[PDB]
Amino acid sequence: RTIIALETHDVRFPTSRELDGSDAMNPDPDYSAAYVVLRTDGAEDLAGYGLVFTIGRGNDVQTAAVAALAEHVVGLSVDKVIADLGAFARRLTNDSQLRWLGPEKGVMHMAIGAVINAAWDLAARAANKPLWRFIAELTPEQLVDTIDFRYLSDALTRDEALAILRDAQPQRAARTATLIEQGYPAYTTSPGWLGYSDEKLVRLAKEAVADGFRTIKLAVGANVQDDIRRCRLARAAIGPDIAMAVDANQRWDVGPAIDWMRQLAEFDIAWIEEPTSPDDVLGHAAIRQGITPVPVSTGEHTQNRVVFKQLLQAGAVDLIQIDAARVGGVNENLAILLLAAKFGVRVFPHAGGVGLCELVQHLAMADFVAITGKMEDRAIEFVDHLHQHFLDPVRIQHGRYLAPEVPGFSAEMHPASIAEFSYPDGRFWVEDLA
Amino acid sequence: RTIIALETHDVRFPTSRELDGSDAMNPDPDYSAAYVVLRTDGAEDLAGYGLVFTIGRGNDVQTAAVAALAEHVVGLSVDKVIADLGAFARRLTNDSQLRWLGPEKGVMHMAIGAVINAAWDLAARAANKPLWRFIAELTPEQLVDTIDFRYLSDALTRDEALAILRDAQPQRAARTATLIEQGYPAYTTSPGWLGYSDEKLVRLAKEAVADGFRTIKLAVGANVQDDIRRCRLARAAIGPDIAMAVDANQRWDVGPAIDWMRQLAEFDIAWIEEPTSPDDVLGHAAIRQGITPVPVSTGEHTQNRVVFKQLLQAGAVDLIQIDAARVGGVNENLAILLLAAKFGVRVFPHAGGVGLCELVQHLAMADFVAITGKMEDRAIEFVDHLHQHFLDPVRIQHGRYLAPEVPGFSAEMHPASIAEFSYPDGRFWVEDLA
Ligand SMILES: C[C@H](O)[C@@H](O)[C@@H](O)[C@H](O)C(=O)O
Ligand SMILES: C[C@H](O)[C@@H](O)[C@@H](O)[C@H](O)C(=O)O
Ligand SMILES: [Mg+2]
Ligand SMILES: [Mg+2]
Repeated sequence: RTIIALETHDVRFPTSRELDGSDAMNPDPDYSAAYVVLRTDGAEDLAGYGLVFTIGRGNDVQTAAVAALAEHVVGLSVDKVIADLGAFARRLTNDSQLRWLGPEKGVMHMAIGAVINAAWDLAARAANKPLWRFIAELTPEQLVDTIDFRYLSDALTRDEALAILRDAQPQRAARTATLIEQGYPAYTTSPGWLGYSDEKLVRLAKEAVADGFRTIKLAVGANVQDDIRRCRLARAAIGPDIAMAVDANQRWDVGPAIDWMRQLAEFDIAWIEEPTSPDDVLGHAAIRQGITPVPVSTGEHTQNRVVFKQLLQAGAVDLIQIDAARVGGVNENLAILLLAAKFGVRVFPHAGGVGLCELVQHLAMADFVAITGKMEDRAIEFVDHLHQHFLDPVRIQHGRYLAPEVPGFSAEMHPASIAEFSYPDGRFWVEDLA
Repeated sequence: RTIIALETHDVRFPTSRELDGSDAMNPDPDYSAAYVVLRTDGAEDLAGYGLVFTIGRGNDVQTAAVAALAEHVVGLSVDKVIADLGAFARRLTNDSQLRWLGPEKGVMHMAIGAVINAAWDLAARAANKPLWRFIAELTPEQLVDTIDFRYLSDALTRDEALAILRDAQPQRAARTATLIEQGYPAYTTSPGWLGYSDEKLVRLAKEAVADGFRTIKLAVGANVQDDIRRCRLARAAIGPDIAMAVDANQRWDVGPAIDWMRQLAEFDIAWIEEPTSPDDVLGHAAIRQGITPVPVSTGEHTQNRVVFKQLLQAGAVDLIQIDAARVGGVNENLAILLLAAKFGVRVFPHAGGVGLCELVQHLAMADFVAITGKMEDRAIEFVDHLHQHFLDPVRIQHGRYLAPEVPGFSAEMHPASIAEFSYPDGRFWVEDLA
C-alpha cells in the first residue's frame, strides 16, 4: 500500500461562546484543530489521523503549514513508513529549508509533529493496537531508533536511553495488566476557566470532586484579588484533602510571580503552572527558588526536547507537562519522557485543548509501561469538552483514565463534526458569520 | 490616509545553482523573501515594505502567515500607526490566538515581525528619513514606548532603558556625523560558503581582503578534516592580520563542539558562530567555558528578546548576532540592543540572506548613534548576493557600510525582480520547473 494523499481541514469550535478554556492570557479561545489525514490505497481502516491544537485565529495558517508537507509524504510506501518511524520523522525534521522556519519550534514544527503523529497512528492501526501498547511493546532498540539524539549527548545518550528501557522490560507485562485493571490518575481543569462566574467555579469544583477527581486546577494571573477570592472559594468547596493547582498561563515576570504566589500559598497549592514565559528556563528556576516548596511546572508550550533538557538541567521545575501536538510528534515526546525519567522529574500531561485528552493519554500510558512504572504519583490532565467529536473519546471512571482499546492514536474525528465546524464554510460558521 | 491593503509575495532566488549561502546545516539554500507591502491611499511613496527571509521550501507557508495578518491592519489610519508603533506591534503580538502558534517564535512571529518592520518603513518614509535616523532621532520616551518590557523586569526595566538612552543623547548628533563620514565596519561571509571548492574559497578570500574587508567568515561543521584544510588555506590566503570567523550553523552537540574547535584554534579564530542549537542557552555557555578564550556567538535564529536575555544572563556568548527578520521587528530588536548594551556585549548583526544587509544595517547604525556609541569594536555582516533586486542596495566602501540616505528601511524590491522570481509562476520558475 502507498500513502496517496495528505488531507487537511481547518476545524474550529466556538468554545468562546461560554468561555470554555478561558484563562488570563487567552481570554476567549475557540478550541481548534488543524486536522490531518494520511490516506492510503488500502482498507478504509488503514489511514493515519492527527491534529495540531490551536485556539482560533491562525488555525488556517497552521493548516496550510501541514498541507505544505504533502510532497514529502505522498507516494511513500506504507510498509516503509511504519517500519522506520525514526527515518520518517527525520525526513521532515532534517529538511534544512523547513528547519529555517523554526528550527523545531512554532507553526512549522507543530505541522511536522502532526504528520509524524498521524504516521504513528497509521503504524498502531496496522499493528491492530491502541498507540500506548504499540509504543510500549516495541523493543528498546526499536524505540531508541525513533529518537533524535542530537543536542542531547550531554544529558541522554542512546546507550543511556537503552539502559532505562531495558531496565523496564521485565515488568512491562505486569504493568500493562495493572493499567488495564486500574486506569491512570487524572485531574480536571474544566471547573477553573477564568471567564466563569464564582458561582459556576464552585458548582463545577464540587461536581469535579463528586466525579472522583482528586485534583483540580484553576486559571489565575489577571488580578491577584480575583485569584485570592477564587482560590479561597474553590478550596472551601472541595475541602482540605483535594489537590488544587493553579495556572498563570505565562502572565508574570520573575519578581511579580514570586510575590503573587506568596499571596496564594495559604490555600495549599498543588503546583503553579507556567508562571512565566515558556522560553524562560532561568526565569522558572528563579521563581522556583523563590517560592519553594510550592511546586512549579511548565511544558505545554515547551517547543522541543532541547528546552526540556535545560529545564531539567537548570532545576527550573518540580514537574513538567508534555503535550502531544506542541513538539515533533511521538518521537520527540519519547525523548522528553526519557529525559524526565533519567532526571527523576514527574510528568503531568497537558490536555487542555480539543482532542488533546484523546492523544496524550497514550503517551502517559506508554511511559508507565515501558519507561517509569510510575503513575500514582502523577496525573493526566482532563477537560470536559468536545469529546463527542472523536470516534474514540476518552473514558474517565472515578477520576481515572481508562486505557484505550481500539487501534490507533484516538485522533480520528467524526466526518459530521468536520462538516459542521470546518472554518469558514462549515455549517456552524456560515450561520454564525451571517 | 489609511492602510488599504496588505500585499504579499512568495519570492525565491535560485542561489542553490552555485551553492551561494551553503553551509553544514543548509547545503543548498535558495534565498527567499516572504515579501510584504503595506499599501495606503496616499502618495505612491507612502507605503511600507518588509520581508521574512527563508531559504526555499516553506516560503509559501511563511507568506501565507503574513497574508493572514491583513484583517489586523487593513483599515487602520496611517497617522495612528506611525504615531504609536508600540501600540501597533502589540496589536499583533498581544493577539492571544496568534500567540498560541508561537508564542513569539517561528513562522507566526516572523510574519508579525515583517508587518511591524513594514510599519517602521512606512513611518520613516513619512518622516522623510532613512530608518536608522528615524530611530536614532526619536526621544528616549518615544523609544521605550515601542518596547515590550514583559519578561525583562529582572534584567532591563523601562527606567533602566531610559537611563541608557538619555546618557547617549548629548553625543547623538556628533556620532551621526561620524557615521556619515566614516561608514560602519563590515565583514564578509561570501568567500566561505561550504559548497565552494578550495580554489574558489581562496580566490574569494583574497578578493575580500583586496576589497577592504578586515574580517571574513567560513562555514564549518560537516567534516573536521575539511574544516582544518579550509581554515589553513584561508588563513594562508588572507595573512595573519585579517580576522577569520567560522560558522557551524548549529551542527554540534556540546562535547563535540569543544573538541572540534580545539582542532581549529591554531588558525586564529575570531569567533565560532552557532556551535550548537539556537535554543541551548546552557549548552552555548558550556561550550564557551570549554573553548575560552575562543569567542562564541549566536543570534541569527534566536527567537526573541527573552532568549537573548538568558544568553546574556548565563554568559553564553562573547558577542551576539541580531537579525532584522527573525524577531518581532524593530521593537524587539531595540530591546535586544538595549539588553546587549546594558550587559556590555558586542553586537555583530547577521545579514546572511536576501535583503538582510539592506535591513539590518539600519539597526546597527541606530544603535551606534542612540545606544552604544561603539562601532570600531564590531562589524555588520555582508554577503555579496542579490542586492540588484532592491531599490536602495547597500553600499560598501573599503570594507565599510556607507550610511543609507533615502527614506525607509531599504526593503523595497524592484517590481521586475518580483515578477521574475515569484514562486512558482514567476518567469524564472516557470522556465526552471519546465
Ligand atoms: C487556552 C487553553 O484552554 C489553556 O488555558 C489550557 O491549555 C490550560 O493551559 C491547561 O493547562 O489546561
Ligand atoms: C543559509 C544561510 O546562507 C546561512 O548559512 C547564513 O545566514 C549564515 O549563517 C551567515 O551567518 O551568513
Ligand atoms: Mg496550562
Ligand atoms: Mg551564521
